Amino acid sequence: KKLFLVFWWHMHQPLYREPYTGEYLLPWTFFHAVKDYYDMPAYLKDFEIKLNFNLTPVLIDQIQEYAQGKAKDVFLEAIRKDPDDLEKEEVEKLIEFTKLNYEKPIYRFERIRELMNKEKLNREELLDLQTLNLLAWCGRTLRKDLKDLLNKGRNYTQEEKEYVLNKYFEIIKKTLSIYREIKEEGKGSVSTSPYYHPLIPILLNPNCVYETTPNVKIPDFAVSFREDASKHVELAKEKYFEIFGEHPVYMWPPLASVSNEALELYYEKGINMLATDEVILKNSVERASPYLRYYFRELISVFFRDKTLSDLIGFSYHAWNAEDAVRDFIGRLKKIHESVDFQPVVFVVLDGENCWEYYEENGIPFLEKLYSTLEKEEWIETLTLEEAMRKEDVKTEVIESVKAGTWFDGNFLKWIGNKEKNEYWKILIEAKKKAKNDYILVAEGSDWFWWQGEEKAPFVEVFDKLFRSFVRRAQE
Ligand SMILES: OC[C@H]1O[C@H](O[C@H]2[C@H](O)[C@@H](O)[C@@H](O[C@H]3[C@H](O)[C@@H](O)[C@@H](O[C@H]4[C@H](O)[C@@H](O)[C@@H](O[C@H]5[C@H](O)[C@@H](O)[C@@H](O)O[C@@H]5CO)O[C@@H]4CO)O[C@@H]3CO)O[C@@H]2CO)[C@H](O)[C@@H](O)[C@@H]1O
Ligand SMILES: OC[C@H]1O[C@H](O[C@H]2[C@H](O)[C@@H](O)[C@@H](O[C@H]3[C@H](O)[C@@H](O)[C@@H](O[C@H]4[C@H](O)[C@@H](O)[C@@H](O)O[C@@H]4CO)O[C@@H]3CO)O[C@@H]2CO)[C@H](O)[C@@H](O)[C@@H]1O
Repeated sequence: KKLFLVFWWHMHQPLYREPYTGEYLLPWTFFHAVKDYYDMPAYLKDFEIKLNFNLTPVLIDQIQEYAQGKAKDVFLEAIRKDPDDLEKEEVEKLIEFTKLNYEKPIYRFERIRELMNKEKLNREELLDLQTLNLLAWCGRTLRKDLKDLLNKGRNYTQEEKEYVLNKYFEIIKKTLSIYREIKEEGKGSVSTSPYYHPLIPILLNPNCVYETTPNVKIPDFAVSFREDASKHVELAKEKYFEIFGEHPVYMWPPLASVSNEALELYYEKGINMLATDEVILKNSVERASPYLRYYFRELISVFFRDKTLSDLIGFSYHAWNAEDAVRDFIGRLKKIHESVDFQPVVFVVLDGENCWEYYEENGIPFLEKLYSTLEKEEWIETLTLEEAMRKEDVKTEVIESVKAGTWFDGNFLKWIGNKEKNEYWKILIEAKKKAKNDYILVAEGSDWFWWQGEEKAPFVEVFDKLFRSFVRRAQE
């Protein structure tokens, strides 16, 4: 009797490229590419297990632009310059960026502490601030090559900074290739999502928000978004075909978000399998075991992630000693294995790039130990998505209806239903009536609604500028 374990690491960034200037207004695609997007699948070169990945098409577009030397990244321009040439505004943004990240373990450099305690920075100090901000985001692969620079800790030169930037762009240039390689080698499946990561259930039927939050107030959706929902899926299929030369048969629904109409759309577009969240299972089905392969209306296969295991990796284990977090994780899998009489399928699904910066050494001790341990367990078999879809010796059940929601409490309240978030939907509704191009699709991405109407925070006003610029461009 085996336990089947399926990791599905989801990778996404919203479009940071302002449409009128072409400038990338935040550097997060660059920093996660150098730190996570190459290195997460690259673990498969060193560990003989299966790991799966989701890449959103909008993320792929941006990785391609950086790899081509085309991305004008305003924050990275401030890192690259000699400090004698830094604008006052650029020094302020470098300091604000450092303060935003200062408590994360990847920023654990004594020199950063000294610099943030200084009243004014000279050129030598600013070079250290620029270079240490770069080095903080070093991925696993380059942490071996750049160990001497990482350990130097201070007194960085412009030449060393440029050397680091050159190595980082080499990683970016190899990033889409490593996803293709591990797919071609059978070491993992690669999925995609509807193109700009929207909330498909809302686009298809905004009234589905009342299924979990009947008392919510939403704007007047006086225009149809149903064709846009189809377009996000169709354009993603085309991007997937451009990258991999096949059409996809599985997709990750953004924010695990499903509804009856969304599941029907995925099936109509040729998707045979997806996963979603355990809370939606509990809201929809009586006997909510997350360890079965479900068939929605006997048409599309659906797995529900184990929320507890997914949340331990995402939120708990960054603060544990790596060996003890791995022992806890394996121990919980053993309890699942002993609790059921069939072979359970355990989906662990979460963002693949956002939790590691809170772990010691960017999660490398934890993941190396976790993967090395899984390599050895006879009663655990890690699976690709294709293998999970086809596995015959697993338990199955039919589901006839789901309650629409997301992986945030099984409802939509982080994206709609308060005054500020509703204002974004009102804007989008009005612009859709006059839309002329696919920037209306960019503006449908979930990220804009997520950041809106929350407690003020550094750089989050950039998301508002991007959203509104895409809305404006969509009508021209
Ligand atoms: O205490 C306040 C607040 O602090 C922290 O929030 C701040 C972060 O610490 C800080 O890092 C910064 O967050 C950045 C983030 O680092 C950056 O990478 C970018 O985030 C991207 C994700 O990287 C990307 O994967 C994608 O995330 C999606 C994800 O794909 C999807 O599955 C799902 O989980 O929703 C996510 C959000 O849509 O996109 C986002 C960008 O949309 O940008 C972030 C904002 O600049 O700034 C944070 C706030 O200032 C804590 O993390 C937070 O819990 C605390 O409340
Ligand atoms: O408090 C600041 C914290 O920042 C870090 O939290 C990160 C996680 O590490 C990332 O993994 C990601 O979290 C995602 C998460 O991956 C995804 O599962 C989803 O989380 C759901 C959650 O499963 C569900 O139980 C419920 O609580 O709703 C959540 C929200 O929809 O979405 C998360 C948010 O994008 O990002 C968060 C914040 O970026 C760090 O781990 C924290 O400990 C740190 O203190």
